[PDB]
Amino acid sequence: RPTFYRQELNKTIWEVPERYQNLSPVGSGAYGSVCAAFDTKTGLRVAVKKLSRPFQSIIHAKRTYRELRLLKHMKHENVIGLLDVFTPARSLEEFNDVYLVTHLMGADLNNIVKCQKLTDDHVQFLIYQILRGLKYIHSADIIHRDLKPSNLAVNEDCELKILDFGLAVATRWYRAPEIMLNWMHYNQTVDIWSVGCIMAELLTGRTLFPGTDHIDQLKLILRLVGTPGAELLKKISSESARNYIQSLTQMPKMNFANVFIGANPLAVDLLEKMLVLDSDKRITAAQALAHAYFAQYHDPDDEPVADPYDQSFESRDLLIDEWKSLTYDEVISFVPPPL
Ligand SMILES: CN(C)c1cc(-c2ccncc2)c(-c2cccc3ccccc23)nn1
Ligand SMILES: Fc1ccc(-c2n[nH]cc2-c2ccncc2)cc1
Ligand SMILES: Fc1ccc(-c2n[nH]cc2-c2ccncc2)cc1
Repeated sequence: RPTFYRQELNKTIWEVPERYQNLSPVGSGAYGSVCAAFDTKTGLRVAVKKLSRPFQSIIHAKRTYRELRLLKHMKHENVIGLLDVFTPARSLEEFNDVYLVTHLMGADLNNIVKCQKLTDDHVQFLIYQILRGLKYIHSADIIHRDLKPSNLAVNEDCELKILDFGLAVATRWYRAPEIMLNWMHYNQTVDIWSVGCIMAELLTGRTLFPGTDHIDQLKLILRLVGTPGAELLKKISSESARNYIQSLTQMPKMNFANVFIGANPLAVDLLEKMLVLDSDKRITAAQALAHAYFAQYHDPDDEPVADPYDQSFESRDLLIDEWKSLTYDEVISFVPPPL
């Protein structure tokens, strides 16, 4: 067991191993707080996240377990992974805090773009990387569900990593129309919709669908891609949703070539394949990587898939101490990567 030291940064108490030095606050969210630090063992700048109230309830306890299990499984260049996970506790009985450590990333895509058009080479490279990560995540039967610029970490070398996947600027702006409609059987291509929205924004410098609420969001979407055709209407079970949808003034799909005129025609073609209303007809991450737009980056021998990921715990109804003990087990069993 390493030697820990304690300090207060903002209102939060940080108790970490002495290997981590020079902690300085970087951000805060509902799920936890983050500090930048220097890892003396590796010479790397790292980000350290202290989870907030991880075992306050069964809900929080299961979430904490879900997050740790997911992060321990993600091992890919374009997905955030773990360098370390620790707790100051020396036994299960005093286990109350969980800290996660990863490579410090400089900014998010939102901050990077702020707020102009990127060059076509940068769009190619950033989107390629999102898709490469997404192929990996999807191969493990994981749906991200909340892909947006603020969940994409990017360094000054344009290296990109997907953050907080499978843990489920307004989020609704990047959400698939079937999610606005509350379809309970949406699939992994909801993530491809989000990528299409991100890509459009990198090309134009403007949010593609800046909806003010869920109904407005769906309206803006249909304005561009058109109201649903016959084949898609057949797939909608809900009578109320069909009545609503069929009662909108019908609109044809816009010509993407004109909407995004000036962009690389290959980028336009790919956007057309990503922003398809019927999710069953959207391009997959694997297919997208093979699209001619990424000719300069695609290497089928270096776009790996993930090891199988067991999410059976999601259907379990356990006690708060049981989720806590499983989490403790996952902390103790952690093996750091080669480095
Ligand atoms: C913007 N969000 C939601 C972030 C951003 C970061 C982050 C990551 C790397 N560099 C800077 C900030 C982390 C985060 C921060 C610290 C450790 C983490 C460990 C695993 C996963 C995420 C971690 N968590 N959430
Ligand atoms: F964005 C959305 C989300 C949900 C709906 C919807 N599903 N079933 C019924 C409705 C609906 C919503 C508003 N007005 C009439 C009907 C309509 C639009
Ligand atoms: F207006 C719309 C917008 C999107 C959808 C949609 N696209 N892919 C799947 C669906 C869908 C939505 C509701 N129920 C089944 C399927 C259906 C109607």
